[PDB]
Amino acid sequence: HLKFMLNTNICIFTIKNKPASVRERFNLNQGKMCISSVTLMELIYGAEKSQMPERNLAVIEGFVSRIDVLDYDAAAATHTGQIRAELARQGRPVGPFDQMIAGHARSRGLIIVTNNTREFERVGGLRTEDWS
Amino acid sequence: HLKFMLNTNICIFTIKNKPASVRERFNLNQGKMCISSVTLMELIYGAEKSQMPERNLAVIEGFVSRIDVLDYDAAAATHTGQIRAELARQGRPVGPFDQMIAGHARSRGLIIVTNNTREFERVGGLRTEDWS
Repeated sequence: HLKFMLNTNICIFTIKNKPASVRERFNLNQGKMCISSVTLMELIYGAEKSQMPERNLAVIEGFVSRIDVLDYDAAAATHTGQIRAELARQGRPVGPFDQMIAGHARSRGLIIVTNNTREFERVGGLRTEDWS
Repeated sequence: HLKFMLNTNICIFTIKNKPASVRERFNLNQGKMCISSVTLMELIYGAEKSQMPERNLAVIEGFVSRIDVLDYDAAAATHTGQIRAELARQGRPVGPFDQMIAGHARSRGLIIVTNNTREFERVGGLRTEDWS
């Protein structure tokens, strides 16, 4: 059963083993984690813009194979639109991909594991954890 | 068979009947059009931030019922990440949601329908049409 949606920075922390606590908690929870395809997009971008696209792509693919990738669907989109409207009324800036990922997790009742929790606590009805 | 992925502005032009030519070309192509769930997100945002959320939401739901909403999946994400790396190297910017729909359309072999092209004309291998 899926319990966590990992943000991009948490994925990178796991991959770099820094902070090590993140990777250790990732390993603890193998089988219960997913990422949004929005996060997959960010990871692919980091690899393809790097000096070693093929190598870094392989790193991402190996990481991703240990988790599920969830399609950003109509429900995800609908929550996201609602959240953006709510954040705007509140005067609370969240980055555009972060907003999508928040909507995606909320639409699935998942905990967002991210390290910029102050910015995600600005979203209503969302549970977050920092494993770092 | 799906042939077109519509951008947000084209959806709005259709709903508002302005320009009326856009709505007419839309009706013409019913059964052949879709939007990315990324575009659905923007439309829901548009409604929930308005002064009449429930009314505008139903307007969007009614519009959306006549087309397909495609989930932003791994393939869409992958094309998006690549396009961003490519556009970055060319050092010419596209908005974050625009990049996603461009990636989504490319992953599906769809024509992206828009009102002010040029911004999508720089994505390699992407076909565009202007219905304005």
